Amino acid sequence: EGVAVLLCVVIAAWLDVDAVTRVLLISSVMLVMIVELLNSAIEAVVDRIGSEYHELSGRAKDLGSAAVLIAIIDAVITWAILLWSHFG
Amino acid sequence: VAVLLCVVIAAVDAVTRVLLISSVMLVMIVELLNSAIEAVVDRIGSEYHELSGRAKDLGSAAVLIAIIDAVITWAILLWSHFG
Amino acid sequence: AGYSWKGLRAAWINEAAFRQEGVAVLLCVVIAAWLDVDAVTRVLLISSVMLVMIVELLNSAIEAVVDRIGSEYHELSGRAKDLGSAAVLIAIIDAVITWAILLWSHFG
Ligand SMILES: CCCCCCC/C=C\CCCCCC(=O)OC[C@@H](O)CO
Ligand SMILES: CCCCCCC/C=C\CCCCCC(=O)OC[C@@H](O)CO
Ligand SMILES: CCCCCCC/C=C\CCCCCC(=O)OC[C@@H](O)CO
Ligand SMILES: CCCCCCC/C=C\CCCCCC(=O)OC[C@@H](O)CO
Ligand code: NA
Ligand code: NA
Ligand SMILES: [Zn+2]
Repeated sequence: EGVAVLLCVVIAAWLDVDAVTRVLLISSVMLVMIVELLNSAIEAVVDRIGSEYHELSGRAKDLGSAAVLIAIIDAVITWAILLWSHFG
Repeated sequence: VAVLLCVVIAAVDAVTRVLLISSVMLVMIVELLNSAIEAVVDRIGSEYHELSGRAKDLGSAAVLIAIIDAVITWAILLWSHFG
Repeated sequence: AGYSWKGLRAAWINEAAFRQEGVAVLLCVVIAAWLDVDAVTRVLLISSVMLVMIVELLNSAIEAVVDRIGSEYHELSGRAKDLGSAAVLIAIIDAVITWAILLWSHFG
């Protein structure tokens, strides 16, 4: 789970790109990790609310999962744009 | 909806394009995370318990900083672009 | 709904960790403005530290929700805070890595 992201970081450290590109490649996947952690925190909050009050939290989990997906899409796009301009 | 507006009018060099798009997409991400927190706080039945207005303020603040960051990003880049 | 400016001030007043990170952000932004770097590099130096503030605000929002329930420890409450704190940590690590790579490539 943190392997897949750290693996990308290693690749981004190996690719013959300039410093700016490397930062963008690395930061985009670290953002995915950040949003995944925040989403899992929200999921824990939802579960905590359910445990305490026996109440659902509406679309809280769906909204958090959508945040992760967008972060992932942002990462794919970033990598595509950069690594296609770098060579295509 | 005005995000996809920003994206298509960003579509300049590749690196700059990534920065313009990403700054706006970060706003989307943060807004979704803020909306998730809101869905918990304002859930059905929340009126019967202790309610964290603080949580919603903090989440809205995160959106504000994301937006401000996006403005600073576009301003610096576009000022570099023209003039 | 939430009040953003009210929220910013509340985070500052109530969270010592937010003030600590906030002053670090201000220092970095001032340095970023002072440094002789191109626009792209400047944007990255600034956005990377600003992300810490964004994530800390979200983390603090998460914390406020579970704390509102009660003071007594619950495993799910601890889990939520740990995950939120890990997110902030990764944002900070990312910021330092960004600064290290960009500054060293430009000036090293
Ligand atoms: C000094 C600002 C730090 C720079 C980073 C960007 C913004 C992050 C946080 C700013 C909100 C702080 C506002 C609250 C404040 O300082 O009021 C004064 C308070 O300390 C005394 O009662
Ligand atoms: C270039 C700066 C000069 C002008 C300063 C104007 C701003 C005045 C007050 C701003 C807020 C002070 C923040 C200090 C603070 O709370 O730090 C403590 C924190 O790091 C420890 O937990
Ligand atoms: C809290 C401040 C700590 C500063 C430590 C000492 C740093 C001295 C020089 C910085 C490294 C080289 C950067 C060069 C540079 O961008 O110059 C700035 C610009 O104003 C000149 O054209
Ligand atoms: C190419 C890599 C360059 C890296 C430069 C050296 C990095 C050394 C330390 C990195 C971590 C920075 C500080 C992280 C930290 O302790 O966070 C503080 C805590 O408040 C987090 O929640
Ligand atoms: Na990032
Ligand atoms: Na940005
Ligand atoms: Zn706290």
